[PDB]
Amino acid sequence: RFVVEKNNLKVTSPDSIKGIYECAIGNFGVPQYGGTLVGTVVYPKSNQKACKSYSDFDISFKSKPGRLPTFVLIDRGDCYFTLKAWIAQQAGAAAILVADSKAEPLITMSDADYLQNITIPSALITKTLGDSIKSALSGGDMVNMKLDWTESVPHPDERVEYELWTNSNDECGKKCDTQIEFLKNFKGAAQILEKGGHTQFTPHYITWYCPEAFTLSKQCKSQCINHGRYCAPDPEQDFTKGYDGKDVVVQNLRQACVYRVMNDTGKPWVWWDYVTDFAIRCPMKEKKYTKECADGIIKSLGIDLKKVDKCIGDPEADVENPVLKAEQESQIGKGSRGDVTILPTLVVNNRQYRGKLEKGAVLKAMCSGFQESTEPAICLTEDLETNECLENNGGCWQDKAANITACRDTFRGRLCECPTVQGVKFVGDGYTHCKA
Amino acid sequence: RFVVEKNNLKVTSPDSIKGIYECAIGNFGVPQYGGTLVGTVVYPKSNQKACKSYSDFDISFKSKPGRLPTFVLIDRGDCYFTLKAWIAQQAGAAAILVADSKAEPLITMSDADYLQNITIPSALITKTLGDSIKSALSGGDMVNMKLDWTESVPHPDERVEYELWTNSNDECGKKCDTQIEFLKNFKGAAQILEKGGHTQFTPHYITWYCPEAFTLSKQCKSQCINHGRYCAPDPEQDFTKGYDGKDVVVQNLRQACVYRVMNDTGKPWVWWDYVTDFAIRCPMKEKKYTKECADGIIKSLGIDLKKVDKCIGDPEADVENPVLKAEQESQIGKGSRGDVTILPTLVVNNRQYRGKLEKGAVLKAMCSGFQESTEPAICLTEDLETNECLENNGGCWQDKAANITACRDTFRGRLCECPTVQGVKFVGDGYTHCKA
Amino acid sequence: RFVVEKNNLKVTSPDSIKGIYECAIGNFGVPQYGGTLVGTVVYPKSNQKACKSYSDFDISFKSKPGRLPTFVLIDRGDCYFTLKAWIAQQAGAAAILVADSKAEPLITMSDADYLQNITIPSALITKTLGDSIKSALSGGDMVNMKLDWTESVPHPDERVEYELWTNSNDECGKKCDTQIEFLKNFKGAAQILEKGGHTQFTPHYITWYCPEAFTLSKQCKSQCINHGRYCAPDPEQDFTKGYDGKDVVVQNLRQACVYRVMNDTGKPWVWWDYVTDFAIRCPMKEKKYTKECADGIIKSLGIDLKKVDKCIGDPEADVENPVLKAEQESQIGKGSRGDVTILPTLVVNNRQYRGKLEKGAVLKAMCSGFQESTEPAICLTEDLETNECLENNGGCWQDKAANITACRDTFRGRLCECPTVQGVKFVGDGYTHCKA
Ligand SMILES: *[C@@H]1O[C@H](CO)[C@@H](O[C@@H]2O[C@H](CO)[C@@H](O[C@@H]3O[C@H](CO)[C@@H](O)[C@H](O[C@H]4O[C@H](CO)[C@@H](O)[C@H](O)[C@@H]4O)[C@@H]3O)[C@H](O)[C@H]2NC(C)=O)[C@H](O)[C@H]1NC(C)=O
Ligand SMILES: *[C@@H]1O[C@H](CO)[C@@H](O[C@@H]2O[C@H](CO)[C@@H](O[C@@H]3O[C@H](CO)[C@@H](O)[C@H](O[C@H]4O[C@H](CO)[C@@H](O)[C@H](O)[C@@H]4O)[C@@H]3O)[C@H](O)[C@H]2NC(C)=O)[C@H](O)[C@H]1NC(C)=O
Ligand SMILES: *[C@@H]1O[C@H](CO)[C@@H](O[C@@H]2O[C@H](CO)[C@@H](O[C@@H]3O[C@H](CO)[C@@H](O)[C@H](O[C@H]4O[C@H](CO)[C@@H](O)[C@H](O)[C@@H]4O)[C@@H]3O)[C@H](O)[C@H]2NC(C)=O)[C@H](O)[C@H]1NC(C)=O
Ligand SMILES: *[C@@H]1O[C@H](CO)[C@@H](O)[C@H](O)[C@H]1NC(C)=O
Ligand SMILES: *[C@@H]1O[C@H](CO)[C@@H](O)[C@H](O)[C@H]1NC(C)=O
Ligand SMILES: *[C@@H]1O[C@H](CO)[C@@H](O)[C@H](O)[C@H]1NC(C)=O
Ligand SMILES: *[C@@H]1O[C@H](CO)[C@@H](O)[C@H](O)[C@H]1NC(C)=O
Ligand SMILES: *[C@@H]1O[C@H](CO)[C@@H](O)[C@H](O)[C@H]1NC(C)=O
Ligand SMILES: *[C@@H]1O[C@H](CO)[C@@H](O)[C@H](O)[C@H]1NC(C)=O
Repeated sequence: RFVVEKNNLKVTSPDSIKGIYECAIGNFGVPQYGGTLVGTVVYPKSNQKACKSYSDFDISFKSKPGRLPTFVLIDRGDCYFTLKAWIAQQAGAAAILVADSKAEPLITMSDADYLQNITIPSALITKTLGDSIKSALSGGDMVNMKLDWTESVPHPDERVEYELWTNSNDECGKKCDTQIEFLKNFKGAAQILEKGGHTQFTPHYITWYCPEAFTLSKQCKSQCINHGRYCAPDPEQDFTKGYDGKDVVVQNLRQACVYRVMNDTGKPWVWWDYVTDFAIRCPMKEKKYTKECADGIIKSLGIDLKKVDKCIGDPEADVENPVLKAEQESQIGKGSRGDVTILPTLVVNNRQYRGKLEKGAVLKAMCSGFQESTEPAICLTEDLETNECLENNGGCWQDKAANITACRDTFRGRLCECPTVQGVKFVGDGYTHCKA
Repeated sequence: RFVVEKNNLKVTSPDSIKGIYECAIGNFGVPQYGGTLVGTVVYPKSNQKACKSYSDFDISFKSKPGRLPTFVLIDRGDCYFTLKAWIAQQAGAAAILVADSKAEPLITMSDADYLQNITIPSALITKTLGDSIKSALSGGDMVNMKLDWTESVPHPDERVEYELWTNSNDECGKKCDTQIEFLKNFKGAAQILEKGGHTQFTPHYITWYCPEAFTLSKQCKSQCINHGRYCAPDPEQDFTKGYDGKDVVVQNLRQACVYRVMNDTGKPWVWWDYVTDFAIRCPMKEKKYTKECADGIIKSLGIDLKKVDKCIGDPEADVENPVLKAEQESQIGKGSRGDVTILPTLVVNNRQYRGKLEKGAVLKAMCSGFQESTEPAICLTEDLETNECLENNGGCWQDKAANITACRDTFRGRLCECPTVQGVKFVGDGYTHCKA
Repeated sequence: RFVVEKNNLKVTSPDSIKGIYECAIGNFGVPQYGGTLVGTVVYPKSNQKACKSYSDFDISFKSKPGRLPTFVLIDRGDCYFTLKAWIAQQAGAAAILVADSKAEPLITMSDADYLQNITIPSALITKTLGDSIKSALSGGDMVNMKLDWTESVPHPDERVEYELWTNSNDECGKKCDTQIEFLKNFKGAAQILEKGGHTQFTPHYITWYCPEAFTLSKQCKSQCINHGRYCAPDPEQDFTKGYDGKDVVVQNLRQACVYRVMNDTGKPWVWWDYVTDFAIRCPMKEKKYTKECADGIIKSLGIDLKKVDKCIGDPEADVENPVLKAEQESQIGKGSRGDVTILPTLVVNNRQYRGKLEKGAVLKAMCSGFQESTEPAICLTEDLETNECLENNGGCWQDKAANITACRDTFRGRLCECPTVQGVKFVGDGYTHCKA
């Protein structure tokens, strides 16, 4: 239960042992915010194991004004680490320093008890560093130290998982427009949530297969790919002028593949910047609902296109697409979640969501899974901007000769709107170009 | 308990019965957000009434990957509708389709029970449409359908009612200024609240009558109208230079009448745009506290002036004004509310309000009447703008030759401030004109 | 339990007793928001002491439409004031008027009981004014009055106290930058909190003393002042190029002294404007981390410099600094708070704070000490701007010949950024000058 950090521990005196040394800071007993604790150390005579209370041996630390905090050197073993910190904190100790009797610097080894009151930092030091202090304290030399935990303490091992089911269609009416306005408004929140490790978002899509009585029929050719293995209704429903379901299944699988690629590289928030820019740059009315326009966004955001077209695979082949198969399989009820039948469905913590699609409504439902003192900044009724403008200018237009870019980070996420220079509203096509 | 919607139901196959048909979607079991559910239908052999559990007859629906959802055709009668949906949802059904044995398409007919877990959509179809499916399922033809509830589910039948008591005076000190800053700041919130059906606001005003010992005295002539039937103190209290109480009673009755007219047409939020623009365009210091200036706002906002001057009636006649009589009557304690004596008094859900006049304080008090999963967007710590700019340009100045208007929708509501074009701050009188 | 206010009470009739008179409005029974209550008075025959229920003597006040509210004249004594208001409110009275039988106008004299339902205003009037009404009611003359409590009811006697421990160093890494971004972001919230009397903030700083074995050593000369009585580690830790701990102890003591001076004059929020402008105008990289640059901020904000340099005293003398002694003493555990060892430590209501340093996180922790219906505007999820721009232009640059200033009040507090005029972004050194 100790995370190893090298630059955290530093010794100021004695000068013979001065320097930076590695230590394994504890997960509990330290504050979330980063900081610094400077103090001296004391090695007790009795109860060096800290397995019993220090009041029995009449050992107190008695912090006084102007005095350096009293770090305690504890011999590892005979009792749990959390109990050692509790005994020292009762005596008034500022922090504990456990020296493992084992020589391995990497070894780092419970039940929910009354340990939340522990507020003193804990650390595990190498046996070499521990015995170096024991010798300095026996010679009459003070050992003054500095401890910089510094880490904001992410603790994102168990967070909130939300899965959204959407469609890339934009002409089906107000239902499709409500989702786009939601994705554009929720992008800024979801990005900072995933960047802070507070959320794990997985976008999902819905496809069906051609029935056996309709196999090779004309309706199965217009709405389905991979020989009728993955389907979707026609957007316009006119068919003669509509884009047909195939183009929808392709762009859905493309957006799913953009997530499959970015999730492996460690940037799933890029999926949000892709689907929002997809609705802005590649519409169906302008006939820009093509693969060429979609690949332009993939290139503008630095997304790897080879990994995407490989994830997509053959659009027309009797083989099965692994992502669309995993998506149709993801629709089946996996325990308490139940089956996913509705098209705009959101599932938070493996239980579905029926409230309104408002951003604040979705947020208020997600902040219920978080515990107190761990709620993110966004959850605590605080509004913040994104930070995508700093890399590749967010994939927005830019003129370095004038220190002027089309990128702008907002609460809705990065937006590549043409900038206004000297009062002149530049009119251009967002990132592709901008001109007065 | 079913709302009738025509375009919601559509049949894709068989082609002999394809088309859009009317259906009565259920109030419960459907999500608030709008969406689409595409699936096929199944007519059970036993328990067609859905009055008993399907596990007794060993009937399950067994949803599988890639399979269309399983709509169920239930014969109406012998049990309640909510119990039919509960039995099907246990078997894994996606939605139920009740076919009324009665031939009337309009007939649509409990106690609070464990029905909140019902999350499958419910619908009532005509007996013609129901028997058309029974014949298609007996011939061996699949019936694939699409159901678009789509409605955001307003459910505004029982909402929050708040009544505010104000005065149009603007020179009585800081007390009158605190109300105007409140009305200007709360306008944007109250408008979106009433537009979404979440609130019913009624503005109220306070008037007294001349005592019998003071009848026809000079003080009763300055402060009272309708031969001393409705009164108000002098604003300035100097009388010689003050506007006298009569002008206050007239403008109060005028603002009340603006609400009486707009409430009948279905736009009570216009009262907010009127009283805020009244404090901006018709002040007492500029001597614009006249009927002419007030009628200009009535014309700018498209308010019907005939219905207002009829509601006002004769300002000086021994007859009684019905609105001011209903207002003086509205002051009397009608149950738990008690009498309304304080001038800036707010009553929410027929119980008064003592907290501070801050917008967030008034909001937090109103969001207590709303239930969870039904709180409006404004209540859920989300800040949004209004939408009055789209009609008549909100009654603000506009130059179509430059695509430039003086209207601006904000969180405080529509505001007719002069726009800034090309860096040049146009200086003008708001809506009346604007010029660089 | 009555606050004396002169202009609150005014009499309209009879004309022989008309005028403004002093009265002692009650702390309870009145609303927080300011307003006005106009009504007539009634002196009961029996139970003039209001010590028994009015239903026994069959005395009711019976408010009717158009009728003036019924103020009650109660003789002081024989029972508590709160019980008198409760008896009158049951009879339907609008407000009570207690006339002290004692002739002193200043005398104004419990356990938590069921008195929260009391919503009628209460007031204590002089015996002269009380007997003047008794004579007017015996002669058959109506006494019409007006009562303007008006006060927002601050009640800031017992509020939230938060103490923050910071350091003026800006090159120690990200730990020092996290604090500055926090102080810049929290400045706007903390200022409005202290201005409304809702918070008492005391900034604190951490210093140590030179050990006896290190007295007069070179390391004690670089990090410590007053002959090694107050210390701090070197910022850069290089010493050869670092500013040395002495400069840090001096600027910390200077910032503490700026608070010690401003707290006595009644403007502790100026400390926030000082430390934020200190990080903007006097950095260490530009070598502006000098006393001269720091005194410029003291002069720009109108802070009294004599009281600051006196609080600082002799930077190098064997005497002890009273503020730094009170600061080192403030570090010791004073009850439930415990010792303060961590450098960025915040203590709210004498109990420490472990959550993240986010503004919303700190706010949510502070709003827990406030009771309901008394939470400030900032606490109730409402965002507001400051009001420092109105005095000395917030100590920002200004050009009166163009109505253009560099001051701007925001949610982060006053900021002296160069203004943009006619689209031209003026580039200057904030307040010191600004030019296109
Ligand atoms: C996006 O990429 C992330 C990369 O982190 C990925 O998250 C990872 O998912 C895997 C698979 O779900 C998680 O591994 C699971 O972790 C726990 C803890 O051990 C176990 O419950 C799981 O065991 C399963 O797999 C075992 C295989 O040995 C089986 O024996 C067992 O029966 C279970 O089936 C499983 O190991 C992993 O913890 C996360 N990691 C993080 C950091 O979240 C995510 O799934 C990717 N998403 C998509 C949509 O591709
Ligand atoms: C602004 O206009 C709206 C228009 O909707 C208006 O709201 C309506 O007010 C009326 C009158 O208060 C409401 O009707 C009431 O509804 C319930 C349900 O039936 C009943 O409690 C009431 O019965 C009363 O009236 C009966 C007359 O037959 C009496 O027999 C009975 O004893 C009661 O006195 C009454 O019918 C109506 O429901 C609302 N409608 C909506 C949609 O809110 C509002 O009052 C107008 N406001 C102003 C200030 O003019
Ligand atoms: C900033 O200036 C403000 C000015 O208001 C100042 O707040 C005041 O602090 C003093 C000292 O802490 C408070 O006085 C205390 O009040 C209560 C109520 O009576 C008592 O608990 C305290 O008694 C102490 O002092 C007595 C001296 O006679 C002793 O007999 C007793 O044992 C206690 O030690 C004490 O009187 C005062 O109430 C506040 N006032 C306000 C309005 O807050 C604040 O301390 C200054 N801060 C700094 C950092 O300089
Ligand atoms: C310990 O933390 C718990 C949290 O449940 C709290 O109730 C308790 O008062 C704390 N006790 C001490 C001594 O800090
Ligand atoms: C361009 O703008 C960036 C972003 O602030 C800034 O760091 C950089 O110095 C600027 N370059 C110029 C003004 O030449
Ligand atoms: C049904 O809803 C209630 C709401 O009170 C909830 O407590 C319960 O867990 C739900 N049960 C199921 C099976 O969904
Ligand atoms: C005027 O502005 C409106 C509002 O955006 C826009 O719809 C319209 O096309 C504009 N007309 C022009 C630029 O001629
Ligand atoms: C009095 O106030 C209390 C607050 O605890 C409330 O519960 C109660 O209903 C109120 N009673 C009346 C009669 O207003
Ligand atoms: C300067 O600006 C102030 C702040 O609004 C204003 O009160 C004043 O009238 C202005 N003076 C001018 C425009 O001469």
